[PDB]
Amino acid sequence: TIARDIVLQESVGKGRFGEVWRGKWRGEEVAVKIFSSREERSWFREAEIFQTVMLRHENILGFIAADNKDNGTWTQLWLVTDFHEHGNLFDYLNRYTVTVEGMIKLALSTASGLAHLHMEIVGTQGKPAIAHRDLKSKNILVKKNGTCCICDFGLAVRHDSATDTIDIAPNHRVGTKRYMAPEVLDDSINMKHFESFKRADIYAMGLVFWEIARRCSIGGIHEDYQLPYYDLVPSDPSVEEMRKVVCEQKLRPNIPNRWQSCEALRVMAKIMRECWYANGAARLTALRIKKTLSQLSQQEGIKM
Repeated sequence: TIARDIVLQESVGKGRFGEVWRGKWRGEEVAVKIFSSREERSWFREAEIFQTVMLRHENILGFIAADNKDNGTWTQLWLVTDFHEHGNLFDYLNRYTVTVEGMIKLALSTASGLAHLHMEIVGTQGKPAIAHRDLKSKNILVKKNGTCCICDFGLAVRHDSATDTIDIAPNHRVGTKRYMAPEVLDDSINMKHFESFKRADIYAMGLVFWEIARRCSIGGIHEDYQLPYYDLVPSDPSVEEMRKVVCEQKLRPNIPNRWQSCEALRVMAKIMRECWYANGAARLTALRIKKTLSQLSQQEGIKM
Protein backbone atom coordinates (compact mmCIF):
# COMPACT_ATOMS: atom_id res chain seq x y z
CA THR A 1 0.00 0.00 0.00
CA ILE A 2 1.64 3.26 -1.19
CA ALA A 3 -0.77 5.45 -3.25
CA ARG A 4 -1.76 7.67 -0.29
CA ASP A 5 1.96 8.61 0.18
CA ILE A 6 2.57 9.70 -3.48
CA VAL A 7 2.15 13.16 -5.03
CA LEU A 8 1.67 12.99 -8.84
CA GLN A 9 3.81 15.64 -10.61
CA GLU A 10 3.17 15.33 -14.36
CA SER A 11 1.99 12.88 -17.02
CA VAL A 12 4.98 11.62 -19.17
CA GLY A 13 3.40 9.04 -21.52
CA LYS A 14 0.66 6.54 -22.40
CA GLY A 15 1.45 2.83 -22.54
CA ARG A 16 -0.41 0.10 -24.45
CA PHE A 17 -2.72 0.42 -21.39
CA GLY A 18 -2.68 3.08 -18.63
CA GLU A 19 -1.06 6.53 -18.34
CA VAL A 20 2.48 7.06 -16.91
CA TRP A 21 3.18 9.88 -14.49
CA ARG A 22 6.30 11.12 -12.74
CA GLY A 23 5.49 11.26 -9.03
CA LYS A 24 7.19 11.89 -5.72
CA TRP A 25 7.11 9.31 -2.89
CA ARG A 26 8.32 11.00 0.33
CA GLY A 27 10.65 13.19 -1.84
CA GLU A 28 11.92 10.39 -4.13
CA GLU A 29 11.09 10.48 -7.86
CA VAL A 30 9.00 7.44 -8.92
CA ALA A 31 6.99 6.49 -12.02
CA VAL A 32 3.32 5.72 -11.59
CA LYS A 33 1.31 3.87 -14.20
CA ILE A 34 -2.40 4.74 -13.54
CA PHE A 35 -5.42 2.76 -14.81
CA SER A 36 -9.20 3.18 -14.47
CA SER A 37 -11.53 0.24 -13.40
CA ARG A 38 -12.11 -0.40 -17.17
CA GLU A 39 -8.47 -1.58 -17.66
CA GLU A 40 -8.46 -3.63 -14.38
CA ARG A 41 -7.37 -6.77 -16.33
CA SER A 42 -4.22 -5.10 -17.86
CA TRP A 43 -3.30 -3.51 -14.45
CA PHE A 44 -3.81 -6.90 -12.71
CA ARG A 45 -1.67 -8.79 -15.34
CA GLU A 46 1.26 -6.38 -15.21
CA ALA A 47 1.19 -6.24 -11.36
CA GLU A 48 1.20 -10.13 -11.32
CA ILE A 49 4.25 -10.34 -13.67
CA PHE A 50 6.10 -7.78 -11.47
CA GLN A 51 5.36 -9.65 -8.25
CA THR A 52 7.12 -12.85 -9.56
CA VAL A 53 9.59 -14.16 -6.93
CA MET A 54 13.26 -13.69 -8.02
CA LEU A 55 12.31 -11.45 -10.98
CA ARG A 56 14.25 -8.43 -9.49
CA HIS A 57 17.15 -7.66 -11.79
CA GLU A 58 18.98 -4.39 -12.57
CA ASN A 59 17.93 -4.64 -16.25
CA ILE A 60 14.18 -5.21 -15.54
CA LEU A 61 12.17 -2.10 -14.53
CA GLY A 62 12.20 -1.91 -10.70
CA PHE A 63 8.79 -2.61 -9.23
CA ILE A 64 7.79 -0.80 -6.03
CA ALA A 65 4.10 -1.53 -5.43
CA ALA A 66 0.63 -2.02 -6.88
CA ASP A 67 -2.38 -0.30 -5.31
CA ASN A 68 -6.17 -0.15 -5.70
CA LYS A 69 -8.01 2.90 -4.27
CA ASP A 70 -11.59 1.52 -4.88
CA ASN A 71 -12.64 5.17 -5.54
CA GLY A 72 -14.21 4.74 -9.01
CA THR A 73 -11.92 7.39 -10.63
CA TRP A 74 -9.14 7.62 -13.29
CA THR A 75 -6.52 7.27 -10.49
CA GLN A 76 -8.02 4.02 -9.09
CA LEU A 77 -5.32 1.44 -10.04
CA TRP A 78 -1.62 2.10 -9.55
CA LEU A 79 1.61 0.41 -10.57
CA VAL A 80 4.57 2.23 -8.99
CA THR A 81 8.10 1.72 -10.32
CA ASP A 82 11.49 3.37 -10.53
CA PHE A 83 11.76 6.55 -12.58
CA HIS A 84 14.37 6.91 -15.35
CA GLU A 85 14.81 10.55 -16.44
CA HIS A 86 16.27 9.70 -19.89
CA GLY A 87 13.12 7.90 -20.93
CA ASN A 88 13.19 5.25 -23.59
CA LEU A 89 15.93 3.87 -25.82
CA PHE A 90 14.20 5.04 -29.00
CA ASP A 91 14.39 8.67 -27.82
CA TYR A 92 17.93 8.19 -26.49
CA LEU A 93 19.22 6.83 -29.84
CA ASN A 94 17.50 9.65 -31.75
CA ARG A 95 19.33 12.24 -29.61
CA TYR A 96 22.76 10.62 -29.16
CA THR A 97 25.44 8.60 -30.82
CA VAL A 98 27.25 6.09 -28.57
CA THR A 99 30.89 5.03 -28.16
CA VAL A 100 31.87 1.32 -28.57
CA GLU A 101 31.72 1.10 -24.74
CA GLY A 102 28.27 2.77 -24.69
CA MET A 103 26.92 0.37 -27.35
CA ILE A 104 28.17 -2.72 -25.44
CA LYS A 105 26.63 -1.35 -22.19
CA LEU A 106 23.19 -0.86 -23.89
CA ALA A 107 23.30 -4.26 -25.65
CA LEU A 108 24.61 -6.31 -22.75
CA SER A 109 22.13 -4.74 -20.33
CA THR A 110 19.17 -5.50 -22.69
CA ALA A 111 20.36 -9.10 -23.14
CA SER A 112 20.91 -9.52 -19.39
CA GLY A 113 17.38 -8.36 -18.61
CA LEU A 114 15.88 -10.61 -21.28
CA ALA A 115 17.99 -13.61 -20.13
CA HIS A 116 16.66 -13.04 -16.58
CA LEU A 117 13.09 -12.76 -17.85
CA HIS A 118 13.46 -16.02 -19.89
CA MET A 119 15.30 -18.01 -17.19
CA GLU A 120 13.55 -20.78 -15.33
CA ILE A 121 15.03 -21.16 -11.80
CA VAL A 122 14.19 -24.46 -10.00
CA GLY A 123 13.74 -24.52 -6.21
CA THR A 124 11.68 -22.99 -3.34
CA GLN A 125 12.47 -19.30 -4.11
CA GLY A 126 12.31 -20.45 -7.77
CA LYS A 127 11.33 -18.55 -10.88
CA PRO A 128 9.18 -19.43 -13.94
CA ALA A 129 10.24 -18.41 -17.44
CA ILE A 130 8.59 -15.24 -18.81
CA ALA A 131 8.41 -13.99 -22.43
CA HIS A 132 7.80 -10.31 -23.17
CA ARG A 133 5.98 -10.42 -26.56
CA ASP A 134 6.48 -6.73 -27.41
CA LEU A 135 10.20 -5.99 -27.16
CA LYS A 136 11.28 -2.87 -29.05
CA SER A 137 13.37 0.25 -28.45
CA LYS A 138 10.26 2.16 -27.24
CA ASN A 139 9.91 -0.45 -24.37
CA ILE A 140 13.42 -0.19 -23.07
CA LEU A 141 14.39 2.58 -20.64
CA VAL A 142 17.89 4.09 -20.32
CA LYS A 143 19.18 4.52 -16.76
CA LYS A 144 21.50 7.31 -15.52
CA ASN A 145 24.49 4.86 -15.64
CA GLY A 146 23.98 4.34 -19.43
CA THR A 147 22.53 0.84 -19.11
CA CYS A 148 19.03 -0.36 -20.03
CA CYS A 149 16.03 -1.84 -18.37
CA ILE A 150 13.06 -3.56 -19.96
CA CYS A 151 9.53 -2.34 -19.25
CA ASP A 152 5.90 -2.87 -20.28
CA PHE A 153 4.82 -6.36 -19.27
CA GLY A 154 1.17 -5.88 -20.42
CA LEU A 155 1.57 -8.67 -23.05
CA ALA A 156 3.96 -10.94 -21.14
CA VAL A 157 3.45 -14.72 -20.83
CA ARG A 158 4.45 -16.94 -17.92
CA HIS A 159 5.30 -20.61 -18.30
CA ASP A 160 4.69 -23.53 -15.97
CA SER A 161 7.35 -26.13 -17.01
CA ALA A 162 5.73 -28.91 -14.88
CA THR A 163 2.15 -28.93 -16.32
CA ASP A 164 3.11 -27.10 -19.62
CA THR A 165 0.56 -24.33 -18.72
CA ILE A 166 1.10 -20.98 -20.51
CA ASP A 167 -0.48 -18.00 -18.71
CA ILE A 168 -1.42 -16.04 -21.87
CA ALA A 169 -3.81 -13.09 -22.46
CA PRO A 170 -4.66 -13.01 -25.36
CA ASN A 171 -3.96 -16.44 -26.91
CA HIS A 172 -3.38 -14.93 -30.43
CA ARG A 173 -1.02 -12.59 -32.50
CA VAL A 174 0.01 -9.41 -30.57
CA GLY A 175 2.82 -6.88 -30.65
CA THR A 176 4.30 -4.24 -32.85
CA LYS A 177 4.09 -5.39 -36.51
CA ARG A 178 7.55 -3.99 -37.41
CA TYR A 179 9.24 -6.23 -34.80
CA MET A 180 7.17 -9.42 -35.40
CA ALA A 181 9.20 -12.54 -36.13
CA PRO A 182 8.63 -14.34 -39.49
CA GLU A 183 6.73 -17.20 -37.77
CA VAL A 184 4.42 -14.67 -36.11
CA LEU A 185 3.87 -12.80 -39.42
CA ASP A 186 3.00 -16.01 -41.34
CA ASP A 187 0.97 -17.70 -38.48
CA SER A 188 3.27 -20.79 -38.42
CA ILE A 189 4.22 -20.15 -34.76
CA ASN A 190 3.25 -22.97 -32.41
CA MET A 191 1.29 -21.01 -29.72
CA LYS A 192 1.24 -24.05 -27.36
CA HIS A 193 5.07 -24.23 -27.21
CA PHE A 194 6.53 -21.71 -24.70
CA GLU A 195 9.87 -21.71 -26.56
CA SER A 196 8.09 -20.07 -29.49
CA PHE A 197 7.64 -16.90 -27.40
CA LYS A 198 11.25 -16.77 -26.31
CA ARG A 199 12.42 -17.20 -29.94
CA ALA A 200 10.18 -14.35 -31.11
CA ASP A 201 11.58 -12.07 -28.35
CA ILE A 202 15.11 -12.91 -29.57
CA TYR A 203 14.30 -11.89 -33.13
CA ALA A 204 12.99 -8.53 -31.82
CA MET A 205 16.08 -8.05 -29.63
CA GLY A 206 18.27 -8.55 -32.74
CA LEU A 207 16.38 -5.65 -34.42
CA VAL A 208 16.97 -3.48 -31.32
CA PHE A 209 20.71 -4.33 -31.45
CA TRP A 210 20.76 -3.14 -35.08
CA GLU A 211 19.19 0.19 -33.97
CA ILE A 212 21.92 0.63 -31.31
CA ALA A 213 24.84 -0.38 -33.58
CA ARG A 214 23.80 2.16 -36.26
CA ARG A 215 24.43 4.83 -33.60
CA CYS A 216 27.86 3.58 -32.63
CA SER A 217 30.31 6.37 -33.53
CA ILE A 218 34.02 5.50 -34.03
CA GLY A 219 35.99 8.64 -34.97
CA GLY A 220 32.77 10.52 -35.75
CA ILE A 221 31.61 7.86 -38.29
CA HIS A 222 28.05 6.46 -37.68
CA GLU A 223 24.57 6.18 -39.31
CA ASP A 224 21.45 8.39 -38.78
CA TYR A 225 18.81 6.93 -36.36
CA GLN A 226 16.31 4.59 -38.08
CA LEU A 227 13.71 2.00 -37.13
CA PRO A 228 14.34 -1.51 -38.50
CA TYR A 229 12.90 -1.89 -42.04
CA TYR A 230 12.69 1.95 -42.48
CA ASP A 231 13.83 1.39 -46.10
CA LEU A 232 11.44 -1.50 -46.93
CA VAL A 233 8.02 -0.90 -45.36
CA PRO A 234 5.87 2.26 -44.97
CA SER A 235 5.21 3.90 -41.53
CA ASP A 236 2.66 1.81 -39.46
CA PRO A 237 3.16 -1.32 -41.64
CA SER A 238 0.35 -3.89 -42.03
CA VAL A 239 0.88 -7.65 -41.36
CA GLU A 240 0.79 -8.16 -45.22
CA GLU A 241 3.52 -5.53 -45.88
CA MET A 242 5.75 -7.05 -43.15
CA ARG A 243 5.12 -10.61 -44.37
CA LYS A 244 6.19 -9.70 -47.92
CA VAL A 245 9.55 -8.27 -46.78
CA VAL A 246 10.38 -10.63 -43.86
CA CYS A 247 8.81 -13.94 -44.98
CA GLU A 248 8.52 -13.88 -48.79
CA GLN A 249 11.63 -11.81 -49.64
CA LYS A 250 13.61 -13.12 -46.58
CA LEU A 251 14.99 -9.64 -45.98
CA ARG A 252 16.47 -8.32 -42.71
CA PRO A 253 17.90 -4.86 -41.85
CA ASN A 254 21.02 -4.19 -43.86
CA ILE A 255 24.29 -4.72 -42.06
CA PRO A 256 26.83 -1.98 -43.18
CA ASN A 257 30.06 -3.39 -44.68
CA ARG A 258 32.01 -1.04 -42.36
CA TRP A 259 30.79 -2.98 -39.21
CA GLN A 260 33.29 -5.71 -40.22
CA SER A 261 36.19 -3.30 -39.45
CA CYS A 262 35.52 -3.07 -35.65
CA GLU A 263 35.59 -6.23 -33.32
CA ALA A 264 32.65 -4.98 -31.16
CA LEU A 265 30.54 -4.21 -34.28
CA ARG A 266 31.59 -7.60 -35.78
CA VAL A 267 30.38 -9.38 -32.58
CA MET A 268 27.12 -7.34 -32.67
CA ALA A 269 26.53 -8.12 -36.37
CA LYS A 270 27.11 -11.89 -35.80
CA ILE A 271 24.58 -11.78 -32.87
CA MET A 272 22.03 -10.00 -35.11
CA ARG A 273 22.35 -12.58 -37.86
CA GLU A 274 21.96 -15.38 -35.31
CA CYS A 275 18.75 -13.69 -33.91
CA TRP A 276 17.31 -13.31 -37.42
CA TYR A 277 17.10 -16.79 -38.84
CA ALA A 278 13.69 -17.68 -40.25
CA ASN A 279 14.04 -20.92 -38.31
CA GLY A 280 13.28 -19.70 -34.78
CA ALA A 281 14.68 -22.90 -33.27
CA ALA A 282 18.16 -22.03 -34.69
CA ARG A 283 18.29 -18.58 -32.99
CA LEU A 284 20.62 -17.83 -30.10
CA THR A 285 19.24 -17.77 -26.55
CA ALA A 286 19.27 -14.58 -24.48
CA LEU A 287 21.62 -16.20 -21.96
CA ARG A 288 24.15 -17.00 -24.72
CA ILE A 289 23.99 -13.47 -26.12
CA LYS A 290 24.47 -12.06 -22.61
CA LYS A 291 27.57 -14.21 -22.04
CA THR A 292 29.09 -13.37 -25.44
CA LEU A 293 28.74 -9.66 -24.70
CA SER A 294 29.93 -10.16 -21.07
CA GLN A 295 33.12 -11.89 -22.28
CA LEU A 296 33.79 -9.06 -24.71
CA SER A 297 33.19 -6.39 -22.02
CA GLN A 298 35.42 -8.32 -19.49
CA GLN A 299 38.34 -8.66 -21.89
CA GLU A 300 38.03 -5.00 -22.97
CA GLY A 301 37.86 -3.75 -19.34
CA ILE A 302 34.26 -2.50 -19.49
CA LYS A 303 32.61 -2.57 -16.01
CA MET A 304 28.83 -2.37 -15.34
